[PDB]
Amino acid sequence: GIEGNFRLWDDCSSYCLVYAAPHKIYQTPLATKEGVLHYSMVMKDYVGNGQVLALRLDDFATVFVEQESLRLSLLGSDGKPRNFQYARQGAKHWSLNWLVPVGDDAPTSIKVFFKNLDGQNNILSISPLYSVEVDDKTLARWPALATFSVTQENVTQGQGLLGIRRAGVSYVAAPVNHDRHKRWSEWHSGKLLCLLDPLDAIYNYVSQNRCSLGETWEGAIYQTLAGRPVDKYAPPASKPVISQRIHFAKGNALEALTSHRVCGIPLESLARRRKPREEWSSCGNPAANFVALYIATRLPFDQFRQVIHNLVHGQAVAAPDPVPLDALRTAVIEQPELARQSIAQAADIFRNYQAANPGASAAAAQQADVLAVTCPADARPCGSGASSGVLVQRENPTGAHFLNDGELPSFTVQGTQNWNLNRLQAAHLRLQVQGYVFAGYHGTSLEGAQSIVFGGIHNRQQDLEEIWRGLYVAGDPALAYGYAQDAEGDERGRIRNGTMLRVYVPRSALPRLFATSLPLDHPGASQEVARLIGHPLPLLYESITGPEAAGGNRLATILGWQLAEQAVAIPSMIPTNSRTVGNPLDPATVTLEEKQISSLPGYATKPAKD
Ligand SMILES: [Ca+2]
Repeated sequence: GIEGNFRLWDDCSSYCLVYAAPHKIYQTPLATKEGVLHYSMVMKDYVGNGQVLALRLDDFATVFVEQESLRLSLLGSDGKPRNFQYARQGAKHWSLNWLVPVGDDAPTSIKVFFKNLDGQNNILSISPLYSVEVDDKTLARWPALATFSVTQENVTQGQGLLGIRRAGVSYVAAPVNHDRHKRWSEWHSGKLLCLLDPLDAIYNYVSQNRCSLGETWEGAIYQTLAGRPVDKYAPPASKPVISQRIHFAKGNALEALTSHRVCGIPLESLARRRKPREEWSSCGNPAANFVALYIATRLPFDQFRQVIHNLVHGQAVAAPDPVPLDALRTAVIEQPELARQSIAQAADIFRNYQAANPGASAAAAQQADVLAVTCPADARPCGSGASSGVLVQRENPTGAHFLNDGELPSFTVQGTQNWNLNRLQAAHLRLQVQGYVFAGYHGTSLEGAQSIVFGGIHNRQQDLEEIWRGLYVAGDPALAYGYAQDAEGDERGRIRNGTMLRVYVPRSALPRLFATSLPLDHPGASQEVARLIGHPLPLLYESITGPEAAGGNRLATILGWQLAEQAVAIPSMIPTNSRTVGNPLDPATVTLEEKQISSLPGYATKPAKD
């Protein structure tokens, strides 16, 4: 047993029992290019007399062990204290983990998570990966100078005990080359677990979408450095919610998450770099800037579609102070579509925040944490019972995850770049193998495409009857092509060419892809479509395919947003053209090769069983 200082790797590699005393801090060393360290140990504590144990993680955190909760208490470079609580729910065992990045240009946040366990080392649940931004002094301190320590905060009768098993630290190397933007792109997502042999089982179990997708260092070697850490954990009984809780010191959470959605930038990439290295000139900074500027005018976020339009066309606006409004006007006129994309996303994020936090100000939203929930990519709604004080980011897959290692596509007025007919077929294979089917063509603006393909298909406000809300697609490219452009003209009235996208939905949704012969503008559409799906509109986890409004010689598919948010989109090879904007689709331009992969799903014409 340990009644003083110790050596964790030596003493607790298999088992050691700490006789926690108040008034005594039992300390240990933690000594052992680019990569991740995963410190791990399995705990069984005894705090039966209401003892509270305090485990100092070097200089950056403190874990408090109470009988019914594991509490983490953080200290970044901000100085201010941030506290969290994880419920044990009667569990007597638990794992303590934390992930430290090492490198010259590695991330500047450490992660800390607990797992509740049964007697037999089976996962019962997992905590959020609590992320904590730390200074360069703190980052330099690993792996060689860092220490761990155990103590009891309170004086009680009885004897506080902490039995540690299977203490260890494992390294995993960053991949060779890999553009830094991409290399660490999963540091702030659930997929971080995929870098970790013990836990790679869990993420794959939850999503099913596999760790195959993303920069998850497939070829990496999860290697031990010291002690004897647990090597593998079994998939739990029920599916756990994998989630990362991320903080923003600058109080720019809405700006950041908006950038993330609009531009498809890793939340990690929008955080302190060790080596500053503006390469976010094209999308990142503008989008964030729009949110800041919009906030400064105090305009309701729901009115934004109107507002942006007015500022584009020199129509008045209800702002008392003209200076912030003008700052916005200027930025809006320079990039009216990107302004429209940016504040659309921000609007959705903020609407959700208020649903979890009634009467909360944008200013408050800006200082909230982001809770990146990797959804159980199957059932229905992941984000559930928000911890109040978080912006909930639901992580489903994105088109970009299915693209080759080649130079990533981009959406110019000349057209889609680095996108040939080979990459589409190869990317179509992956989507098939991964259990998706083509649902239809989608036409969007250039900036709309970067949003959808890289940031993912996220719900946006729309000037649509609340009932008919959803992502619109179409079997016939002609119908989608109508919308492959800026939604409206700038101050000169110019409408740029856009981009043609291919939306794919998951195969497992096929029973829920309904079809009617009745026009969607027909009065009795709402009732008939409701009869087909089992509830009144709007559309949840189901699609609807029917005749477009008017005579309309084509079929329009509306994906419900819940389905849409699980849907994925890649670039079509059907080009738009800068000279012909406003014309119909010239069918010469649609290749046969792409036509052959665009067979449509077998729609259902009868309500599901009851
Ligand atoms: Ca692995």
